Amino acid sequence: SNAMAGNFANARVEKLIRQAGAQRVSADAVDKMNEILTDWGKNIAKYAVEIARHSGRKTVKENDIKLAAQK
Amino acid sequence: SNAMAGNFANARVEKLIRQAGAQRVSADAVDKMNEILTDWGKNIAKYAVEIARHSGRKTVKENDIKLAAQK
Amino acid sequence: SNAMAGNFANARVEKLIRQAGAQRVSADAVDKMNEILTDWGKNIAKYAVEIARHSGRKTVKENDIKLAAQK
Amino acid sequence: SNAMAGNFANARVEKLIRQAGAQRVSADAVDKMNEILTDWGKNIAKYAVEIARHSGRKTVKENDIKLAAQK
Amino acid sequence: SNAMAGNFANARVEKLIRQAGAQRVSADAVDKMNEILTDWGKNIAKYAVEIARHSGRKTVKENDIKLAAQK
Amino acid sequence: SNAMAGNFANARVEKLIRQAGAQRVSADAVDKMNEILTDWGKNIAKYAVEIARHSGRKTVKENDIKLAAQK
Amino acid sequence: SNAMAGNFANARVEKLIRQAGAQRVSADAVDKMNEILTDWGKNIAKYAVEIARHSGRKTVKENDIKLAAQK
Amino acid sequence: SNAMAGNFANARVEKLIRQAGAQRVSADAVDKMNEILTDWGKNIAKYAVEIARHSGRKTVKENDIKLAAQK
Amino acid sequence: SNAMAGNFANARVEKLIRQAGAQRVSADAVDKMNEILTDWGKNIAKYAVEIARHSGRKTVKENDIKLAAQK
Amino acid sequence: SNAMAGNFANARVEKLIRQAGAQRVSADAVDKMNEILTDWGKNIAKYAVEIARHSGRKTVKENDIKLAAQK
Amino acid sequence: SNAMAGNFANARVEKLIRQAGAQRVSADAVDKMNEILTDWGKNIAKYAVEIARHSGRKTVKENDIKLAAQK
Amino acid sequence: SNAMAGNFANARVEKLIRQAGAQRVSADAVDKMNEILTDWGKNIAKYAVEIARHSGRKTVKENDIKLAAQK
DNA sequence: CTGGAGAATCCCGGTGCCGAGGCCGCTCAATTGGTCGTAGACAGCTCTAGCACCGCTTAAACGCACGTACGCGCTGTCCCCCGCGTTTTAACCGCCAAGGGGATTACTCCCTAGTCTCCAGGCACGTGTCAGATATATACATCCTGTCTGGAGAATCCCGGTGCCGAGGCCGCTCAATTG
DNA sequence: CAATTGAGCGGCCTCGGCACCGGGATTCTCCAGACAGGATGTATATATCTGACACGTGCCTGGAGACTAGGGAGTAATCCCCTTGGCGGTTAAAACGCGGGGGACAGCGCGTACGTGCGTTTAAGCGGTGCTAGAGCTGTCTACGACCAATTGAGCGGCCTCGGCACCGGGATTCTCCAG
Repeated sequence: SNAMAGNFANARVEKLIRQAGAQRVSADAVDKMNEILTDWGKNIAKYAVEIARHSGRKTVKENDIKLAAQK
Repeated sequence: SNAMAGNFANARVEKLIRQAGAQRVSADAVDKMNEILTDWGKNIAKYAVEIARHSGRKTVKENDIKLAAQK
Repeated sequence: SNAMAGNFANARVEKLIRQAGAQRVSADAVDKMNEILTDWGKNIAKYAVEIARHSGRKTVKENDIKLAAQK
Repeated sequence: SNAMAGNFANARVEKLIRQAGAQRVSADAVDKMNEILTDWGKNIAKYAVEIARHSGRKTVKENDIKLAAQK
Repeated sequence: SNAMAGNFANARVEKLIRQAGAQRVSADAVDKMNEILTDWGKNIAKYAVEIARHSGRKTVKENDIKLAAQK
Repeated sequence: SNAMAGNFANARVEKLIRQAGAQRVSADAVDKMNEILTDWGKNIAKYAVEIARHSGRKTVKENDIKLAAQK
Repeated sequence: SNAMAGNFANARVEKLIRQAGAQRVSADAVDKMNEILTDWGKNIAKYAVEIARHSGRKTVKENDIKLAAQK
Repeated sequence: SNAMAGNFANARVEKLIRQAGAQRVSADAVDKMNEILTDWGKNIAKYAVEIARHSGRKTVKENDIKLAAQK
Repeated sequence: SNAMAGNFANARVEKLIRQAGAQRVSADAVDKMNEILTDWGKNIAKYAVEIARHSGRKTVKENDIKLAAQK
Repeated sequence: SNAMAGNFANARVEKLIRQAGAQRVSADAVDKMNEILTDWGKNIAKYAVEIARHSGRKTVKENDIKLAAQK
Repeated sequence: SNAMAGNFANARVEKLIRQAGAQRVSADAVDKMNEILTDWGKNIAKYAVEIARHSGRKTVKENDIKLAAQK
Repeated sequence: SNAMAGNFANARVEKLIRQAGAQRVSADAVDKMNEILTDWGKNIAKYAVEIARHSGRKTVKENDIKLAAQK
């Protein structure tokens, strides 16, 4: 569902909320968490791609992701 | 791989980095991004579960996720 | 002085710094500590008010302050 | 009340919670907020006193409070 | 009052300003806030309708509002 | 519905989207627009309350809302 | 020079400034204009890619560029 | 193609849209983006030339481009 | 009234609306016209001051106002 | 001076240019700004009078000025 | 150099970049940092001047700068 | 004064606030603005130094400052 | 077309800023001498644009069903009117503290020579990519009931005056601590 | 070491923080009722892993470019010392926001019905890959044009001072705009 807004599988975002200690989880909470992870992940990935390319490279590497998350 | 450290499918974290504009993506960058999403998602989910339970409820809902992300 | 920036009495912020072990205390240090306590207290109080209201209540209670400080 | 645990006047901690937007405030919430401000203020003041004395001075100044809060 | 300029109920725009922390609220401030919300909401809604129709649809959906607000 | 997340009446947010030119409007789009108006209105109202109080006043006035929207 | 900051050829950005009526053009003005075109073009292209993908397509088309420029 | 309407090389406008994240790019989208960059660049360059000449100079400099873009 | 929002005398803004052909003029229309003239005049004056200073001068002159209005 | 060309008091148009940041202001710049405000204000007022009369009214109101400025 | 674009002394902007940990610093990086500080400082100062004047004062004070930076 | 907290000359921070339009400027406002510029400049410079070193270089360059400010 | 009432009008008073004059000096313009950095002309390596070929991605076509619009239901709300007091604004004194001034300094900006180091080119290894199969964990019903939401009523305890001490803030004198 | 700066100790008197009663509305508790999350079971479209390919990265090498260090002259930042403009208390009295009470209107909801958006396939666009040729963008070197820096003169903007023009403000009146 809403594949542009939530990138990840719903069954995996639900597993994450239930391992955080949830006794029950609403389907709307799984969709909201999926959207919040996707928006935040997209911000880090966009900045890591600019760091890769400033470095002089086509390939995104572990160090570019690590530096972009620290911003 | 490393299912406690990276919760999401690697093929979906790779798709996110390539839609951010990546020309090529290292497997270590996919693993690092998966770990960074998992650690941040776990922090929000743990706090949303405490908001649900303070409210008086067993169920995590959309509003608890929304309030926990705003913290 | 500066009642929007420093909420607390200066004589009480000075007593706190002198019980921390200060041999002498500058008036600018009392004003800076008052401002730092006020800015941090305002952040916790604003979030505790959103927790009260999510809970369904007009009244801020001890548990809302306790949960907001743990954020 | 509890002058070692809450350093500030209760009427001033209550004013802070009501300017954060509180419609009503419990006396236990005023006491809990006073305790949380006091414990956090004491940690900063104790470290600022060690910075003053490392610097070679008896007087706590604005810059020592500012550096201790940034820790 | 002024139903083209302020779309929302005045009692609901006043409630929003008082939950933001207002001790008292002028009727002109309620009218100005209503106008500012209406002008900004109309800009987002007009652009979301063009996104719906570019997509090939008569119906405005959640994703069109979300994409129009991000512009 | 979701009265903390959407402050305004749904029938009034729907009227706004249909006067922007919408042929049809999804209930999720009405809820998303209500949330986006509420989050943006809350940011302006919180800053207008700080301008009122810096000015030396308990009352939020038209000029404080106007200055806060221009920020 | 500075291929991440200025995307276009300098000889083509210089031709544009001289057809605007310039009698002489500084090399720093050619570099500044190249950077300003690149930053603005990147903003439009990033938003057109999100419109393409909301539409359900991998391909950026003329209508997505046209709608993104009108934002 | 259409050298008065699109000033820049098509291969460079295509590279810009693909680094914005495009999976595929239509030739009409490359032509439309080239035209939109050219029309906007011409407006800034024409105004920067009037600023140069008001200043008393034949040469367009970095500061004239910077001031014209801020208009 | 509202001297920051309306800069000009109300009796002079009213004379302007009545010479435009108005049979009667509301006091709120005089206040709205005063605000609209003030906001637009402030935008031109701020840009004319930057043109004066780019030119190398402390004095705003007729040519700086004329160039700023043409922007 | 030139009361048909500049409607406003010169002392008030000068105050506006000096609050925009002017260190010094030429009398010709005050006259040019007065003329530019008068010509633009007359265009809005003439159109607001036609909106009032289309509406069926002799009185120019706040909403007619607001709609005429948005044209 | 470029005194409208970079307000501060270059020797002081260079000292700041070298205390941030720089082993070597390019003269173009000192000029770019000076410009970025100047543009951001000008935005805060312009808004603090509007807060001073809304308050009813000719003098910019510490509290106006503090409130303008928090915007 | 306070050379660790305010890096820039006070006469240059005062000139910036007076060109923003200030009729008068308090010495405490000059000190507060100097501190706010220094804290923000230090954050950008520290991150630009990490970008330089990730790139493989000892020298901070214009592009590293530009990328660090965009974070 | 008709009734009822906000509110723009026309009048009169008085006072506050607009406008005009005269005087003083900072500021903008012109003029000159050297220099930075532009325009012109020339060689060659580069990346642009243009066929030709292959297939991924697209735009229609149409057939189930998700979820919208129209209609009609109650009652939960907002908007309006009145009475009451608090908050704000305007007018007046008195003291910080910004302003404008002159003098001496520190630290800035520019020119220098010496060389560390960032860029460019040509190389060999690492590894991300593209295509193919396997099987697993995802998403979508379906049936059940656990949980959350309401609704109504005790009663807890926070809001709202109250009087009165407590202690926070201010001023002045002093010499200990900090700065240079 | 020397000589300020400004924090400490002191004495008076205000603001405002505290503790005490009363009134009451917000909160919690106890059932009833219906969403909607959970658990089971299926079909399948994903994610994962392989293996063969070659493009991209990292290495080592050389050359020039631009940063570092060192010196000098000039300057603008800083620091008193003085003047006074203006920020801030004090206050007295309208302005208008709060609070309580009524009443219709419009927002929410529940059902019904069919419109339309999503899904599955089809055929043909047309974008991607690949190679070739060449007209561009680039970099150099040359030299002179025009920009910047320093100066001098005068013009016009800034400051102050008058006085009177007109903007602002009631107050009584009736037009006219809003409702129905």
